[PDB]
Amino acid sequence: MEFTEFNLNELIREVYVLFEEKIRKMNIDFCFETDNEDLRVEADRTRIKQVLINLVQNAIEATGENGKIKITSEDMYTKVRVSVWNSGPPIPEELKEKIFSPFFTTKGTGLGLSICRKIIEDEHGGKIWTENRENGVVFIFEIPKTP
Repeated sequence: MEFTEFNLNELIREVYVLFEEKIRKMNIDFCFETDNEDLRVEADRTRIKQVLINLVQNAIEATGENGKIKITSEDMYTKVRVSVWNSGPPIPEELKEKIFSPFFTTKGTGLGLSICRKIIEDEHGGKIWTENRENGVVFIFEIPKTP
């Protein structure tokens, strides 16, 4: 694929801008925090953008009107971490892994998470997971700072 080194936080801002009207519309309380303004990562920018768009879209759909979304990005030395949290329904415990299967659907293509897992784990050698937190759900991914 096509790896470059870029400021991950500029990418997150780009994705926020794409969804700003929708977030505003829905009176969603959106927060983005980082612990390093220039959060440099070597990655396929287009592919990481796709992951972010998917996670943000899912967060907006799940949280609903007057909902809450928080994105955090963190520089951890040999890796960077992005967490996307929304208030909303929890992932059932029995579905914690299954929601990442390409065969997971809802009523109908799935939540995009199988391709997010492919991008994060297969394409970038990272990790992606979910936890139920604070009356909602976080999706977390980590990618190594360099392949």
